[PDB]
Amino acid sequence: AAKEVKFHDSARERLVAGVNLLANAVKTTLGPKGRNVVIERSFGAPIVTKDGVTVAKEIELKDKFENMGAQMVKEVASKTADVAGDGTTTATVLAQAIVREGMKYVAAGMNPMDLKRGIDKAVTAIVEELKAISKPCSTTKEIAQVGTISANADSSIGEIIAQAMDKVGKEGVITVEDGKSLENELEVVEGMQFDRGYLSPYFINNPDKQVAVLDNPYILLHDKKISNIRDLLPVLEQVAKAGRPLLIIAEDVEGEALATLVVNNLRGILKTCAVKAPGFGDRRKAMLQDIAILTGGTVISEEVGLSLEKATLEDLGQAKRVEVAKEHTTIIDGAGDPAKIQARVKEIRVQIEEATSDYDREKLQERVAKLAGGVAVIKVGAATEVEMKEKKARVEDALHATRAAVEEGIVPGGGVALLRAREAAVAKGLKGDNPDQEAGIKIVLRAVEQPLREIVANAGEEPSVIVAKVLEGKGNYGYNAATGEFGDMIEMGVLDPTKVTRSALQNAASVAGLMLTTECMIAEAP
Amino acid sequence: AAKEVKFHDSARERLVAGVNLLANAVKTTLGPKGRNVVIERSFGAPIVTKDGVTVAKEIELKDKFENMGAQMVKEVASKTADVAGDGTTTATVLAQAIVREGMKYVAAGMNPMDLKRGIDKAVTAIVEELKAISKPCSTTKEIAQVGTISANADSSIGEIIAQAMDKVGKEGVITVEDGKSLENELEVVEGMQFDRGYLSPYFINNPDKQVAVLDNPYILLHDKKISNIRDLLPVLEQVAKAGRPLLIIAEDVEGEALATLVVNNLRGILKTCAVKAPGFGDRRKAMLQDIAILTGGTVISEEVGLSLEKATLEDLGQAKRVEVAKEHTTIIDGAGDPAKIQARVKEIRVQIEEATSDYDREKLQERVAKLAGGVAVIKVGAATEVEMKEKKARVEDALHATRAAVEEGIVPGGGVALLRAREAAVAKGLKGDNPDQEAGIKIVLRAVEQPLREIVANAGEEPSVIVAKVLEGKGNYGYNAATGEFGDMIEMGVLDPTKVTRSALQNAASVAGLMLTTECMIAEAP
Amino acid sequence: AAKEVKFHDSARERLVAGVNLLANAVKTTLGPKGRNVVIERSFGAPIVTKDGVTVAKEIELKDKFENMGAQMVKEVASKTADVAGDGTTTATVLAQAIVREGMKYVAAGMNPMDLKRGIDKAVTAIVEELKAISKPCSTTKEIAQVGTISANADSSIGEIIAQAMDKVGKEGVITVEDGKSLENELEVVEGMQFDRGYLSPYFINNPDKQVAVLDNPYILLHDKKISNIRDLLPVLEQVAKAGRPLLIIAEDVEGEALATLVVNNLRGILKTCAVKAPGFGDRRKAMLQDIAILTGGTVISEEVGLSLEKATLEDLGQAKRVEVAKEHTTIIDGAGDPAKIQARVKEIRVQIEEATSDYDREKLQERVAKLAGGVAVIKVGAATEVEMKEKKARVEDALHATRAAVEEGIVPGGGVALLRAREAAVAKGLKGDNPDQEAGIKIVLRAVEQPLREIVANAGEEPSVIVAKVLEGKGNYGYNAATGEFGDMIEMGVLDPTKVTRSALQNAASVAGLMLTTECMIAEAP
Repeated sequence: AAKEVKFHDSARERLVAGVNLLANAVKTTLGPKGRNVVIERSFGAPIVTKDGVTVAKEIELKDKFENMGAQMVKEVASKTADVAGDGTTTATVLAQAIVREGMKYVAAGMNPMDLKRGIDKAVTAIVEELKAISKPCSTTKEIAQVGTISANADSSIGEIIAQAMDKVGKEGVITVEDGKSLENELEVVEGMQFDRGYLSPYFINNPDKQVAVLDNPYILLHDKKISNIRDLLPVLEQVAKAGRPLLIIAEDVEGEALATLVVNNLRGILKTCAVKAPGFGDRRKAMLQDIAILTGGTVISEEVGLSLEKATLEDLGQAKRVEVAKEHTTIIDGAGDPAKIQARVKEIRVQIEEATSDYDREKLQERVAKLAGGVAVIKVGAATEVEMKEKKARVEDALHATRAAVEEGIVPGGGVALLRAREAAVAKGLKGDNPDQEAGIKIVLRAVEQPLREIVANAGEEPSVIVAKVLEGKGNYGYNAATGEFGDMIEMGVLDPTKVTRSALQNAASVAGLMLTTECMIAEAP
Repeated sequence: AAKEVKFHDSARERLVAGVNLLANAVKTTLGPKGRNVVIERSFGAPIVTKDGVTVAKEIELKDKFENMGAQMVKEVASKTADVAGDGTTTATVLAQAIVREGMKYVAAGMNPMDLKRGIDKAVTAIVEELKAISKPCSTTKEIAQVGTISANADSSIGEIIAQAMDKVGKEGVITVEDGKSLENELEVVEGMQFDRGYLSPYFINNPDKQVAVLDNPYILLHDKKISNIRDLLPVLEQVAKAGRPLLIIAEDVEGEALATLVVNNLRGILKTCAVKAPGFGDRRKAMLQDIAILTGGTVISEEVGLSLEKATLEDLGQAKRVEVAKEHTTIIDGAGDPAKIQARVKEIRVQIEEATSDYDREKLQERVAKLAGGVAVIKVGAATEVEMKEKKARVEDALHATRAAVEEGIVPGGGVALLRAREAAVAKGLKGDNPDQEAGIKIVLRAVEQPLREIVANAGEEPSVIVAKVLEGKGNYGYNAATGEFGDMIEMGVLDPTKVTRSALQNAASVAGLMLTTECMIAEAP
Repeated sequence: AAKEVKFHDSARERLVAGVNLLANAVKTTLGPKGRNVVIERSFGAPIVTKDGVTVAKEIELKDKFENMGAQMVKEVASKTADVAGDGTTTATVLAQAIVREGMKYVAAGMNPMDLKRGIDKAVTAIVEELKAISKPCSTTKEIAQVGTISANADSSIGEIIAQAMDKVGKEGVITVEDGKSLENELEVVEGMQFDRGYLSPYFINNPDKQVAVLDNPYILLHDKKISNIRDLLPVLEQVAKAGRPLLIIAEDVEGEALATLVVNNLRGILKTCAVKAPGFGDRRKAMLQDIAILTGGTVISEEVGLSLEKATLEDLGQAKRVEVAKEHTTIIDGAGDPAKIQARVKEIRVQIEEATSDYDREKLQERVAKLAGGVAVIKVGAATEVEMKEKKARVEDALHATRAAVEEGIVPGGGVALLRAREAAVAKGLKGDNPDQEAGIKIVLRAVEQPLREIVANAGEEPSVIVAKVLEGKGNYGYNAATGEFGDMIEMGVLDPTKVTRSALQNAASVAGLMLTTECMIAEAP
């Protein structure tokens, strides 16, 4: 169709309008005293929320050229969120601040590329300083404290998180399942997680968690491509007559087969989910074999003398539960006997010494870890189903925060962390090779205080005086919007994982650079 | 689709326009002398009503941003109504008053979060005072008096309500059925009520009562999920050839099965209703087994060796009547023999001593109560079917009022209760930590007199002088809009259950806080 | 003609728009770093100014209803200025702040009369505190220091002001005349000043000083009314043939005589000025006789046997210079011989003992002071006429500041004085009898910080942090916008006379009360 093209300021200002309109809605839900945002529902009463994730997801504008910036900032915010579990509100606010300051200098005739380079230099310096301000958290007591703080002073959640992490590994897999009692419980079951997601968003069945969950399904293993629906019809018919859900692991599924699976999932004909097999090259067969032996199934392949047209339910693997997310899929309580699993673990461990390179050895070690480590399952316990729903979400959020916290430590939250990092970086000595790079540095130095300013503004106080008072303090000293007091932010349990702040700042800087160095904009004509 | 976003006052004023236009229609039907409201019907003569429930239900504004507050206030009013049986007119009026006063302060630059906190403090103090003003009602004479007052001086209704309550329990289950004579009658039949509602509004068949009623149905018990329509087709076919209605109790029904059941109910193919099985965890099986033994059926489960594909009418339970409300479902006159029911009652009572925790013991006690208590059935008796319809509704309203009254006592109605509570709370000493909290206190103190002011205004008198005269009196002294006289409001039998006023005030405060602390609004663009 | 009437908010908002449009222009010229304001001239290049007096004088709006508030605020600002010599910029800013805060509470339904009473109470408390914060200045060294500070560190101006004030009296009359050398000189000449101004603005001849100045004029003394032009034509003809200017002192002049004098002054036919004779009752004749003997003239009166139709130049008095201002007129170097003046001084001093009342004695003492004290004339000296023009204005401004300072002392300028007074008054305990009076108190407490906030904003810094830092200090500690430093405001020579701040605050409060308690507005229809 016909396109409409906008150049220079006439397009940068539309980007700015879009990002400003997205951020003005998102930032009202930032801080302990964040305001409410009312969102229309198609039917029934409007939904009111005070979290940035839901408000941002619903925001998309009428004008296409503003929607461009809105969606790019939303995408970078979601990229920040999915890897840290929080900060998408912070990332959008930081991006708005950086862009709003950057357009002032761009309109001043200053070089956009040098502005981008100065912004990158300042962000690199601030991130490098965050690695020093951050307090590490590796002791079980520290892990429990961080979990309790993230779970709103619920000590049981923190204790359960610590007990799951300290025996399965800080890099281990932890999942949450509804418990059978009032007290939370945990267990280790045979399972693994691999970095493969569902191939279509229609596969999801839990919009609240944005994941696909199947209960006691069959596992289909294939090492070749699947495009023809006929190639798996006799197997899916057996699965449907069996009545249990289906998880299909293949090299790829596309075309009429994928379309038919999507239609079946939408119509409720059969509960199906298809993901790409993990790894590539020769690692593909090893991954498929390990998954099959873990789920008790057999890989369907010509080299092993089986065909999908004749495959039966006996060849298929099975497990208690499989969770399919956007980036990774995990298997819970595979049907494989522990004896064969341990034998294969020993086989892989002795093949480790057969590695021809450090890359081979590290992949074999990853295989050993993903196979022998199992999956930690947290049985969240509470009195009622209504309390079940809330406690499960709280435990999941605490688990994500602890996973982020244990990797990079904790840092004074509420936006004080960025101020401390900025002051430390400036004291270290930060300069640009050009006056344009100097303005780029100034842009980030002014923008990194925006999260605290907006938290204070939503709290109702005057931003400038609070920011000045926070800057006059040193260390963990900061402002607590929940109570309005000044003191050690860590001591009151107001924390953010260093990963969250670092990722928010870096993604905001990236999107700000992209929409500062943008000179042309192409969109569909009205 | 395209979204339209409004910020700050530009959105708060639309919320206020919506709530004001909803309340201006609702409040005309408040008080003994409430005016009429004429509502268009799609065909035939317009319906005229003088009750707030029907007027509010019909209000759907054109502008989306006004319909926002309209539907939110309607939702909180309905939440007040469904738990107390009345006060949705009062709740809307109180919400309008609080929001209209709060906007004056918010426009004055006054802090919204502190306004919300002051409103919450004032509401908590007033509610705490209501617990002291309220006259308790627990004697059979008191119960009969409250029932008679709620039933417009019909002593037979009050006597029947008292006789149903005093032998089945103040927490027992009481239902109303059409009698076979002129005089009202009551009886106790084997049955139970559990907190599970219909899974779709299409299941209802009595729009007057907003409930689903099935006569002499079959009871289907399943402990697993149902999504495939094929899983229950051979059973529904047998039921259809039998001709009796079907009630399906399962863990959950969704997808094509639920869609087919909805289509069948709409088309009149088969009278069906599906509700979730009560409880969760191990309590699920106990609930299903108790329900099956009460209805004479058997639970379809793999652990017991039965499948729904082969289930027959013999395995299904049956009862004289089942009523499915939005929140709870009750079973009347189950087919289970009293001997086995009493044996299971003894089994549960001796398992009570086997409880590992107080939570286990209290759930076992709840099981004992819900099983052995049965269901009280009130046979409403009158001369004609036209009089049947009116008397049944009057008895149901009196039963709801008595249930609300017996829980929290009675309090002087006509809005005098809130004035007495406000005066007592102010005399106790009520203050805010900020001038903003003081304004929040003042907002509620001025708003809690709105119900009496509107009752008087609909009665035609001047609100201010009547309110002042009521305030000059003490105790139960107040204004009776029915006759225009002043005196002990309890003595003329103008009463409201304490639950009704408390819930109305609290829900109005909650919705007012939500629409005061609202800064952003997202709705579909035109 | 046709009138248009506006009521309530529809008129208060027009008042607010007018005062806001006046104050937004005026406040940009406030503070040491005040911005420039460019004003159109009818012909030639536009005039740029950075003083509030000129900007306010030129401001007059198109819409009549806004011009109402604009002109009332301008009138009260001019009333502040003419009695203190400065602060008309401060008064307008304070009035804008008070009104802008007051409309927030008025729109909140709060009682305007109680708001006005609370504003008056707060202003009274703050003014009472200013009488304690103010440092008195009565020593000659203090007077010289204040004069030097007001004259931009010109020690010669301060020394001359001190030498004029310490020998003629702190209540004495001091005037400025162009000198005959580089060094400033001072002298005492026979003269007096009385509180009578010119009867028409057309009499002025120095728009820069807004005064009427006549050089070596004739003095006409009459004790009766003058309306007929014929009554003084033979005298004005003699004066015109003489060629020297004319000053006419009479009970009153009106009608054709005043019109003819105005036309003659405009046409340049004759330099004339007419003022009312000072005093009333029997004091009128005493004033006229003293003025005549001071100027060497004779009073034209029937009781003394003279008529204005036959008056000659010999009867008229004369002096070196007369200055006619809006409120007062002064005579410099009267022709009366010092011997007769001293004899009349002794006569009045011995008549002092003849006074029948304390009021009579104090008026006789005022006569003695105004006659014997003479007039101090400052011969402002400098190199060039261009430097003459600037130095004369600087000396006049320093003289006005010293006159204001010596009466009520000095106080830390730059808006810190109002903050110190507010803090001291709040610590003393300030409360209102009503919540509306409490809001009225809060209005003034918030508004009195507006001058410092705007000085800082024009200086470019952030207002809130600077105000908070100033409040954290005590005593004379404050912010200096000239250099951006913090310290003792008095030590850096940034001062305001207590009269200036007190008058600005009181007049702003008065006009704010008038335009807060305004409910109707009448203006000419389009």
